[PDB]
Amino acid sequence: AIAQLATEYVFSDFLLKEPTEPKFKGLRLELAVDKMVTCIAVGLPLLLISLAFAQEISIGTQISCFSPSSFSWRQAAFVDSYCWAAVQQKNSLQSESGNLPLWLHKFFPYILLLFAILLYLPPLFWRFAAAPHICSDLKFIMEELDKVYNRAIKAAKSARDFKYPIVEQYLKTKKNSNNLIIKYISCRLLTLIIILLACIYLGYYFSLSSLSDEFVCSIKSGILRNDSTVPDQFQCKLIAVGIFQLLSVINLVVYVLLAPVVVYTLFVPFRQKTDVLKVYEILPTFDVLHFKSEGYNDLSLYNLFLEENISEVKSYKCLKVLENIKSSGQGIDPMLLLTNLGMI
Amino acid sequence: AIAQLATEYVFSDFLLKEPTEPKFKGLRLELAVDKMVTCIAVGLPLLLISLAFAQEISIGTQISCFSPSSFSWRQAAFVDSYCWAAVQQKNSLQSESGNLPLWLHKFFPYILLLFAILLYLPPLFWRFAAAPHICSDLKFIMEELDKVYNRAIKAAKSARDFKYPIVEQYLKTKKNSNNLIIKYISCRLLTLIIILLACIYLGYYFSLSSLSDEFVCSIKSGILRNDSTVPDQFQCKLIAVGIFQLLSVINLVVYVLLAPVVVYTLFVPFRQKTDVLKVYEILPTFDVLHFKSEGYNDLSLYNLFLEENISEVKSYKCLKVLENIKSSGQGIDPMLLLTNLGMI
Amino acid sequence: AIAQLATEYVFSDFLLKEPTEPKFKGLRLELAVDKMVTCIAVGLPLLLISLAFAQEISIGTQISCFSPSSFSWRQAAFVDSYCWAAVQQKNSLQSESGNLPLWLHKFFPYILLLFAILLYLPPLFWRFAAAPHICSDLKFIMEELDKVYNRAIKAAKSARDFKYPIVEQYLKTKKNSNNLIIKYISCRLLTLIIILLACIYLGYYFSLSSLSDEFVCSIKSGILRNDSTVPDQFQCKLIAVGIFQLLSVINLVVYVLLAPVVVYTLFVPFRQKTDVLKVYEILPTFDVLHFKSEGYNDLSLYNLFLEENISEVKSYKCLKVLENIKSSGQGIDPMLLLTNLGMI
Amino acid sequence: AIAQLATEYVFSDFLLKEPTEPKFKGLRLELAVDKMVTCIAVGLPLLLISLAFAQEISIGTQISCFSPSSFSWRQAAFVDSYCWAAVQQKNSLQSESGNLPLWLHKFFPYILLLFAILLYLPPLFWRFAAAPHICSDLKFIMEELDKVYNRAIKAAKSARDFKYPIVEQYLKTKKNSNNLIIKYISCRLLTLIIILLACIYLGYYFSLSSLSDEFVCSIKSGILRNDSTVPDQFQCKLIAVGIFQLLSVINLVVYVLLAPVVVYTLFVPFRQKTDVLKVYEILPTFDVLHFKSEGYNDLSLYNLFLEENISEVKSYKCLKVLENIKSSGQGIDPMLLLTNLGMI
Ligand SMILES: CC(C)CCC[C@@H](C)[C@H]1CC[C@H]2[C@@H]3CC=C4C[C@@H](O)CC[C@]4(C)[C@H]3CC[C@]12C
Ligand SMILES: CC(C)CCC[C@@H](C)[C@H]1CC[C@H]2[C@@H]3CC=C4C[C@@H](O)CC[C@]4(C)[C@H]3CC[C@]12C
Ligand SMILES: CC(C)CCC[C@@H](C)[C@H]1CC[C@H]2[C@@H]3CC=C4C[C@@H](O)CC[C@]4(C)[C@H]3CC[C@]12C
Ligand SMILES: CC(C)CCC[C@@H](C)[C@H]1CC[C@H]2[C@@H]3CC=C4C[C@@H](O)CC[C@]4(C)[C@H]3CC[C@]12C
Ligand SMILES: CC(C)CCC[C@@H](C)[C@H]1CC[C@H]2[C@@H]3CC=C4C[C@@H](O)CC[C@]4(C)[C@H]3CC[C@]12C
Ligand SMILES: CC(C)CCC[C@@H](C)[C@H]1CC[C@H]2[C@@H]3CC=C4C[C@@H](O)CC[C@]4(C)[C@H]3CC[C@]12C
Ligand SMILES: CC(C)CCC[C@@H](C)[C@H]1CC[C@H]2[C@@H]3CC=C4C[C@@H](O)CC[C@]4(C)[C@H]3CC[C@]12C
Ligand SMILES: CC(C)CCC[C@@H](C)[C@H]1CC[C@H]2[C@@H]3CC=C4C[C@@H](O)CC[C@]4(C)[C@H]3CC[C@]12C
Ligand SMILES: *[C@@H]1O[C@H](CO)[C@@H](O)[C@H](O)[C@H]1NC(C)=O
Ligand SMILES: *[C@@H]1O[C@H](CO)[C@@H](O)[C@H](O)[C@H]1NC(C)=O
Ligand SMILES: *[C@@H]1O[C@H](CO)[C@@H](O)[C@H](O)[C@H]1NC(C)=O
Ligand SMILES: *[C@@H]1O[C@H](CO)[C@@H](O)[C@H](O)[C@H]1NC(C)=O
Repeated sequence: AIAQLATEYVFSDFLLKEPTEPKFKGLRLELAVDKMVTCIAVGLPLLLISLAFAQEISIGTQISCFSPSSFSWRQAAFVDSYCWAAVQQKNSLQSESGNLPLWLHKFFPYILLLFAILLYLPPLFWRFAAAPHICSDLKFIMEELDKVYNRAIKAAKSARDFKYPIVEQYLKTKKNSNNLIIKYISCRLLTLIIILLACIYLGYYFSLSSLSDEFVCSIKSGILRNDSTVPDQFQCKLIAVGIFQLLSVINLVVYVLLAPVVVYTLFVPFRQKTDVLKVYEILPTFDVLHFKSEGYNDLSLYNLFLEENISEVKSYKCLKVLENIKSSGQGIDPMLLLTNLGMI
Repeated sequence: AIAQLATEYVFSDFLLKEPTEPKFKGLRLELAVDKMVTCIAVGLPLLLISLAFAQEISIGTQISCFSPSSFSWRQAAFVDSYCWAAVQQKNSLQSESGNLPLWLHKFFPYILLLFAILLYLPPLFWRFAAAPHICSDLKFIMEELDKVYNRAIKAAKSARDFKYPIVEQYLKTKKNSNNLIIKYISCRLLTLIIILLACIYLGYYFSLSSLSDEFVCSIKSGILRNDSTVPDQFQCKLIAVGIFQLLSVINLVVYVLLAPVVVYTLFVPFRQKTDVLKVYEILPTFDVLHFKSEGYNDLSLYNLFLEENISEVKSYKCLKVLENIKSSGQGIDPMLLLTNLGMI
Repeated sequence: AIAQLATEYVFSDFLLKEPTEPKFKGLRLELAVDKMVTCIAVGLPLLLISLAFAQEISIGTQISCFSPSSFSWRQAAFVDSYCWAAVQQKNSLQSESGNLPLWLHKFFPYILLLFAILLYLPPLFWRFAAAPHICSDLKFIMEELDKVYNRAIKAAKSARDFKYPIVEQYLKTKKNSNNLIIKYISCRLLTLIIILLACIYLGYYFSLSSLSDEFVCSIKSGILRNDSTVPDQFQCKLIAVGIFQLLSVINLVVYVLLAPVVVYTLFVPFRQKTDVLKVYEILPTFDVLHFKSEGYNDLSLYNLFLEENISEVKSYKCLKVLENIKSSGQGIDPMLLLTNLGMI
Repeated sequence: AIAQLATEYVFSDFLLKEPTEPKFKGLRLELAVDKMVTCIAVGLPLLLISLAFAQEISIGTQISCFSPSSFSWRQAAFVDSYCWAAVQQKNSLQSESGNLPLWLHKFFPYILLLFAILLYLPPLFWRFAAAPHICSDLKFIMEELDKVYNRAIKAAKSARDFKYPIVEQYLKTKKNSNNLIIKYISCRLLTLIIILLACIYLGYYFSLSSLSDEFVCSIKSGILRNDSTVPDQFQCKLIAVGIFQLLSVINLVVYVLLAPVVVYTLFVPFRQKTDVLKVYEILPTFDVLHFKSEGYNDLSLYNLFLEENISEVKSYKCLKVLENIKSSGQGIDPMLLLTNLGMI
């Protein structure tokens, strides 16, 4: 039913499932905006496919040819099925709009499924190629941040009663390499191109005259070519073509609204803001150097992933509340850190 | 069946599922009133869609055109399907009420699903954008309250046998920022606007003459335009239009009753009452300062979320019972706190 | 529905399920490229089979013979079923394209299923014959790497405050044996041959005239051979043949794009690059000798499997970050290793 | 659907499920070749049964008798059902090929299911009679091997810083008894005989003229015997007989390819090679005596089961890597064993 389709595709965790494995425990591995874009671009065409053939919106068979009254039920069924299979056969049918509109009307669900698959492909390539590496690197970075926070609080407590910046060096090294950012931009660009092509196709499909679904059909090949009792042609109409056009314009609207989001996603350096690591600069055990901005490198992408999935880090949360309290400046950062006692 | 739909949509945890993740363990992340509003506004139109096409209420096909007796079954089926697809084609049909009523009668389930999706969108935006931040902040606040309660009871026990207000400073800082409250008000306002538009549409749909479902249909395009055996027109009726109007007025009543709730929700400062933190003011380790009221800021929203999901805090429950006992004044707050022995 | 099939076969973990057993905990046991190739080559033909007979794309029965009007419904049904069963019987039918096109049109789903099974066979043979051995060997290798890393860090810590290369000897011994690599190459080659044969078949099927689906059928055997009221022949058409050809060309395109991937897979020594063990050469407890390249031996395959599933090793990750930091050369490898404190 | 059947029967763990009980944790209890043979011989005929009546390959009803035009739909249905039930009644029908072909055409699914059940019977008898005993014995043997390995490594460590061969005596005793091997050979031989009988039946079924499915049917018993309006006979055809023959030849090919595998399985002593226990002979605590070869006794079968499910033993894996390293001979077996430190 329509409501069942809605529950499956919008109100359920459709493509929102976290990786089912212990390797990525709590790691999104995909930005929220990218996940939203993929979920829409994939589950919208599927939802429209399901809707267009819902038991309520669908009168019945997808084509009716209006055989003569003399024709029996199965003769008329032969006519309808023959014309359905003959939309491909150009000789059989003669339609003013041509044969491409008939092809599109017959295979619209296939085309929507193709667009959905093509849009799901780049996210899958990301999740299967560049996701494990970033997951491992980000897990190491979070562990290092937790360890340095613990060491700093232990030092502060000892004072009240190595020291090498490994994480900073690793981030600096990531500043050079750009394979991950190149893959990310390539997959986003392919998604954008697929969306644009889908918009072109949907606009063309919705621009039809709405009468191209009606085509003339001739079961006059073979032994029936010279038969007399059979009329030279029939009036066939492809039902649900109006529904297809409505859903196609809906998908076109959604995709044109979505494309600016993908373009904004492509410009990762601009998105790289609100320095996540700036909060850690007040730790004595952490060097006061952010050095993450203004670069078409994997460093900006790692900064984005950190700003996305750093809320799960207790040390980061503690430092964030310390920073927020520092806005008033009533107290002292080391005193607040010592009082917090948030090792684990 | 009707009962199955009821069990799925009203008697089950439809959209009442808690976040399936360890990050939010026991945190609602959504006020009870907001959750009720979203659940109604989403699962009502879906329930009505399912009901309108239930196997019992539905006689059968959604349109019947009453072809002549001479017409065969599949000729009549062609007529019915053609008219169903031609509700869009204005030239084919001539109805007194126009063609918009026919469009609405055909696509009412789609319109209800659209309203449900549009009403579910703002809650989803909230849960995916502003929910993680408030979850982390509120978890930190609850942990701080538990820790300060434990410290105060330990101090009392030591007396019988830092001290910095970090949580108060954090709340004071939240008094300034307003991004969360702005997002909350924006999503509530969008929900209200969607509800009002849905009410307008449902009132228009229910105000129809009830005879607009009957339209005249002409299969007279193409080779059949000059055919003689076919009548110039047919009498088609869109079945289930009365059911659609009944369910639409039901949804209109529900939404007009719900809109005052959304308006009341918009005025969060008025809702900010029954100070949750007032109970903690009797703790020696906690400063006697509430400072949370009369502000279009995130502080009021945090106060609401606390008053919502603070019952899970054992320290808060203990302080609440101490406060309630203090109404009589027979005993002493520190003595009762020491006797409680409710560290964990 | 079409969307359900898509969810099952592309958006779900179809053939992507990890081995359901404690023996292989986190071990892929199959390279990512090989898994992708198998998943495509298997779940594409199945998806096309499901699509070709979807409730929306399918008009109805797969063959209609257009019995005379005098014929009753069940007489026409007998004609259609007889011709469906007589596509095999060459005498009954006379078609210009022959009888092989009719066989193919009738049994296309069977042929796609056969290709899917034949393509799934070599992966299954691998997973049931050569997977347990490589799993055990690789688990031992990872355990040895973890143990040597722990020993080296313990030695470094002791200095700050046996020694036999068992793993290197085992890898060197693997350099000689080649049964695993021979099995891998044989299964890949069989997969490639099956893909090529499938491409040949699909090209032949798509090269048909598109009118071979229309064949002449004669129910004139037995008592009906000399019957007069029955016409000497009927015009039968195999519906969905156009859909079969469309999906067959789609599968042909996918398989021709996939075959280069399989050919590249066959050349494992070229794939053996980015020495995984090179990072471990900086450990005092590990001998400085890689000795893994330029060989049609199981050593290259083991190197590939290591480069695939070594990210799960904490010691390997730590050594990798040490290597990446060494690019700048600011610090010292032993000092960084001591500071890391990543025993477990 | 066809793809669903494929997923259930070839791509899923059909009859590949490990024993669902804690008694056999990780013990196959069935050789890989035997499991493959059983899985094929059982799930192939079931798959063919499902395929032959798939919603796509099946035109409709399994028999059509071509009643006269004067006959009504339910008169024709009576004719078809009567002939379907009268394939057994020899007097009613007169077919050139006889009545056995009609029996076979009607009950082919039953015959395939019978063959599948008969082939599944011997494996079930094994798993319910001789599997628990071998499971217990093999678990004891693995535990003894682990214990002796632990004792030997402990002795080596003590030197660096009872002694009775219980397992060897148990294996020697198993050398005498042969009940398990006799049961194994009997079940394999019964499986082979069932496969041969199935091949005979399938060859006979596929050797039919392909026109035996067409039989003459006479509804002329009872009050209708002397009725005039009813024709003396009808032309009935059993649909799907061609599909049955195709699938039967497929099953015949599979079974003839499989029978050599079963014959090779029967010769267990030849399969008994690559002495698993030879690796343990280098342990000081283990006597240097294999004494397992060249015997129609349970010892060879136990050797096969060990070679199958010994990879799960850490001590065996360690000894195997020690053996492989000994190929070069660079080091010493006791030194390598001491350095390994693989007690558990
Ligand atoms: C997804 C991508 C590939 C879709 C590409 C656009 C498709 C949907 C449409 C939009 C405009 C279309 C073209 C418009 C006009 C003509 C001229 C005609 O004489 C032949 C077909 C041809 C050349 C059409 C082919 C298909 C076409 C290119
Ligand atoms: C992503 C955005 C830009 C998509 C907007 C849809 C655009 C591309 C659509 C809307 C209307 C469409 C046009 C409608 C009609 C025709 C006439 C036909 O003979 C050739 C294609 C052509 C000229 C179409 C080309 C594509 C088109 C311009
Ligand atoms: C969800 C929102 C967009 C719904 C908006 C209201 C819809 C349901 C209805 C209510 C009143 C309607 C209008 C009433 C009268 C007319 C005048 C007529 O000559 C053209 C249509 C037009 C202009 C209608 C368009 C659709 C309309 C605006
Ligand atoms: C949220 C609350 C206010 C909704 C209450 C429903 C109201 C808005 C409904 C109920 C009856 C409706 C009217 C019924 C009939 C017509 C005549 C038509 O030619 C134009 C629209 C118009 C004038 C409708 C406008 C909307 C309407 C006034
Ligand atoms: C999967 C593998 C086995 C498929 C092999 C190719 C199949 C699909 C096709 C492609 C070309 C075909 C051949 C083309 C021409 C002829 C000549 C004709 O007089 C008899 C059939 C015969 C000999 C065909 C047999 C089937 C054939 C070989
Ligand atoms: C893997 C790649 C190479 C596959 C590409 C498809 C090729 C092999 C296909 C496409 C068109 C096909 C041809 C189409 C028509 C005929 C005529 C027929 O009488 C014999 C087979 C023959 C000659 C086919 C042989 C195979 C063919 C050449
Ligand atoms: C599974 C086992 C039992 C199958 C045994 C073979 C079956 C399928 C077939 C193969 C050959 C067949 C026989 C061939 C010829 C005749 C002679 C005829 O006048 C009576 C039936 C009889 C005697 C057939 C009986 C059934 C038969 C034995
Ligand atoms: C396991 C292997 C050997 C099976 C190979 C199938 C063999 C046994 C099949 C293939 C063709 C079959 C023959 C086909 C036709 C007839 C004629 C009939 O009047 C008696 C049975 C008889 C003589 C069949 C006996 C069995 C048969 C020889
Ligand atoms: C049909 O009859 C015409 C008469 O002109 C003839 O040309 C044609 O070949 C016939 N077709 C068939 C299929 O017999
Ligand atoms: C139908 O016949 C009329 C007669 O006036 C003619 O004008 C019209 O073009 C014909 N239509 C078709 C589709 O042939
Ligand atoms: C049909 O009648 C013809 C007349 O020539 C005869 O040859 C043939 O044998 C008959 N067929 C049957 C099945 O009785
Ligand atoms: C049918 O009529 C015949 C006439 O010869 C007679 O012999 C036979 O008994 C009748 N059968 C029945 C069932 O009445």
